[PDB]
Amino acid sequence: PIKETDKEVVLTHPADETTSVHILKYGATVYSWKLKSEEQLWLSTAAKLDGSKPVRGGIPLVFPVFGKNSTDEHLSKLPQHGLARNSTWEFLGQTKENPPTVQFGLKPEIANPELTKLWPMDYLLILTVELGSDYLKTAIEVENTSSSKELKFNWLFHTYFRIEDIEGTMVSNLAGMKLYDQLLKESYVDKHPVVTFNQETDVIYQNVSAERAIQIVDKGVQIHTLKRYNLPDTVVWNPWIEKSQGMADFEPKTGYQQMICIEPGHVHDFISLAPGKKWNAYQLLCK
Ligand code: NA
Repeated sequence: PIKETDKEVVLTHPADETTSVHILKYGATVYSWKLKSEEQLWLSTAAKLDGSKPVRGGIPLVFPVFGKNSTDEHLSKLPQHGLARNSTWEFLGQTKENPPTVQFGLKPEIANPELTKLWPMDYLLILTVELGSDYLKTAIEVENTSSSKELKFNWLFHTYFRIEDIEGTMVSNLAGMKLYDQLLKESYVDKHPVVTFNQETDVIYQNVSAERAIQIVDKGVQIHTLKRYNLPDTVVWNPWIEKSQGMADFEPKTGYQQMICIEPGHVHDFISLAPGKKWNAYQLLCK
């Protein structure tokens, strides 16, 4: 079933109503995904769901810039992570009853007014959210609706996975991959067989294909699996103690212990889309 309210859309799986996803129209932000009653995403207890600022948790959408840009004339004018996550998307309706599937849209005319003036590029976004019995798929299509100008952008899904304890968690299937370390400001190959956590980390793994599933493991159990299509980068982020303290809408301050962000995207460089042309990708979350 699908249920629309003024602020959100909620999908429940027809075989089991305790499997659900809640999507805020603001940012088209998934902020809860329950699998048979069990919450799969981390959301700050102080997250704003009222459209006052981006949602701290769930799956914020990152477009058209990942991070803060300094050198592009127009992208450098935008705040960190762009304008998709602070614009109210239009619910386009349901496309399927089983698996329950819905679409959301954004275009300059309905996007964040201040930010649209800073970056007045033509585009159309369509987000498709599909709720399976044992997975969540979030797919994106971007269309360059200009007839003359190329459209230059990054795309990233800022997925916050919920875990029990970051220090006892590991992430597998990234051994031997190249990364850019945003904290150290250097690139290197990750030579370790798994990723483990003891401090702030902010790394961008590269060359991750549709064939390379990433697993999050706790007490020997794969508690989360992430697959993707057409998103060659993966950001791995945890704020740790100090950064968490500084984030006003991040609570509890120990909350970094129950989250890990593993964020598929195209962020190592910009996609340049010719006029009239389309680009598409998705991420797929399961257990
Ligand atoms: Na606070």
